[PDB]
Amino acid sequence: KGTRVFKKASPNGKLTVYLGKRDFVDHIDLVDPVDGVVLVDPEYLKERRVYVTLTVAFRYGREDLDVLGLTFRKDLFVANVQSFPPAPEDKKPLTRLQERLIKKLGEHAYPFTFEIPPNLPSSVTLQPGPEDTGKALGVDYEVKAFVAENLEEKIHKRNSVRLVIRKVQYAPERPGPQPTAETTRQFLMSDKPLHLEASLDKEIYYHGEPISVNVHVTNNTNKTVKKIKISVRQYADIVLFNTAQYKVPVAMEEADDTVAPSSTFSKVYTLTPFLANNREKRGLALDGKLKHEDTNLASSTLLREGANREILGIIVSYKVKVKLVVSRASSDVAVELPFTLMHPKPKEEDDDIVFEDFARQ
Repeated sequence: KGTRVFKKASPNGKLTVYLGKRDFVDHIDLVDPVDGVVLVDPEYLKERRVYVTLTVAFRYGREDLDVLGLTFRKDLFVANVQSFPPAPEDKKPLTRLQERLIKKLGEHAYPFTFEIPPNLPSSVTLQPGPEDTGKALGVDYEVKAFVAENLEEKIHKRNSVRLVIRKVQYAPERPGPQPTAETTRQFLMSDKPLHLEASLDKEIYYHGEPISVNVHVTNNTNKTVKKIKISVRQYADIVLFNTAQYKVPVAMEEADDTVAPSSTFSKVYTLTPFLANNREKRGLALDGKLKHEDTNLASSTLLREGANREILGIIVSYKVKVKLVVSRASSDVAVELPFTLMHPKPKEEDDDIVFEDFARQ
């Protein structure tokens, strides 16, 4: 049915890995499996073992993996699997993709499968402090196929193939509408408050999905609201290797909409957080490299009560701010409204097999 397979080969061209996808969705209860095949040249059946490794790491540094001073690494999950010879099989519930690719590719195709446990951090990367784009903090998911004899041998880079895959976070919606945030404020000389109320149409938004902010002002003061700023801010808390908090606006609408003294005002504003308009910003959490076009704003960190926060590396969350600019001569009244930002739902309601390079995007 038009099956695209992504593939990459070792530098020495003797090992090749096939995947059906780059992005593996996390569904809260399960992460859909990394189901792949490794083709091998029998030319190397002398060295005689083909291992595949999934590594999940928090790193500080470059994606070239140079360790050119001031580098950090901490593994968060590791899964090794001996793909040749076919070991005590565990479970090889060969996916239709796997059975297809094995029988098309031939005798020396051997499957590999990784089950990613839930509650791992999704792919995320962030450039800290000054803009030099030198080194980045992040979590990535590396798939590594190599021919060796054991898992202690130093492996020559000509024999390895490395693919950086993405774990992306989905969550479904089932609401009864989101609660309002609200603030009462008195303005010398008030004696009666300006009351600010705002709410959001959904708890859960997806990349590219517009956000609608319902804004309701009851001004029992003599002051005049002159301007209304509506904002989406990302919050990014580094919790491994170097504790730090960043906050970056990612959408903004100023309306010269006024609220008259002793009047009530109501209006729905609509706003979409877009990475394209933050391509320049640093301290901004993304789900992948700025280079690649499949990169978006980082998804929200799904936190379950009493979960180890530290090993998530980067806690990402999002808020809508509604700010009333009040003429004194100016003052600010505001609320902030939490929401969850998720990866959009994957559209999946002779031989159709077109190989594509995995290499980047």
